[PDB]
Amino acid sequence: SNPYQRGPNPTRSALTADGPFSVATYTVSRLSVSGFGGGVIYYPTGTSLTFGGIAMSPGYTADASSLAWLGRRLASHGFVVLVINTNSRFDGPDSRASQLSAALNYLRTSSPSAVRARLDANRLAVAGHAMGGGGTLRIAEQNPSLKAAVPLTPWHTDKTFNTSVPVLIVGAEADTVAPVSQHAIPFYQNLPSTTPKVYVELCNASHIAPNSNNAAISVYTISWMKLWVDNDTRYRQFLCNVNDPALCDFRTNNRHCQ
Ligand SMILES: O=C(O)c1ccc(C(=O)OCCCCOC(=O)c2ccc(C(=O)O)cc2)cc1
Ligand SMILES: [Ca+2]
Repeated sequence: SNPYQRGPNPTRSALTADGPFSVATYTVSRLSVSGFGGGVIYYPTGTSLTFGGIAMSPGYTADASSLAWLGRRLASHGFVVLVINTNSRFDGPDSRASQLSAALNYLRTSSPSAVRARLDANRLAVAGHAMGGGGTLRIAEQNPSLKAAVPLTPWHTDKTFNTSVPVLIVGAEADTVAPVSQHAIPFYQNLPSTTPKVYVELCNASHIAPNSNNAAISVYTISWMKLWVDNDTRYRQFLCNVNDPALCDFRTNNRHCQ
């Protein structure tokens, strides 16, 4: 019934490991593109199907390798994922939004034949770590066609974003770089009350929790992307009536459960 539905019915344990699809990679060289610093595309292979696309930005000082595990994880559950490198490692959050915009335009219009064949360019979303998560919030305000935004331990001087793009924010309890009380939580609270939004806080987690295999980040990022990029309501079960002992905070307006 849902033409975008991919993969077997999910279970929580299946969302903590790589998923049903084999993954190929394509390296986007810095010299080959303008507007961002290249990156790595993770995309499903061994299939004739098409999938939604995700542009993902790393944080301050970081490069695409800091989110390689998550690019591969998401792609293996049925997505085309472009993890960008930035023009400069010291670009700020709004600059990272601009480079996510360029990466999405690249995916739509100039990506390789092998990627385009697996991509439904009508269904795009964004995610990002730290300053990259700040960029995710900015681009969500500018591009209302985006299906979802997932800021991970986000950082931004702007605390106020107006978007109707559904947002799930992951905060890290022990984050000293982007403290949840000054970044993640104000981001969540100042989003419109009419926008479907979720905030989860990982117990004991550090600012660098997004940079390596993390079960909770896997579960919530996959499920939010599935729900909104694919209209796949089978993933509501992991986002609704949540009782997760990995979390030390959870806030929502519960607009995503029906
Ligand atoms: O993402 C992370 O993992 C992360 C985030 C923050 C820090 C941090 O210690 O922040 C204070 C020092 C840097 C401030 O950087 C800017 O304010 C800025 C503003 C605009 C631009 C621009 O491109 O115009 C560039 C840079 C460390 C790591
Ligand atoms: Ca603002």
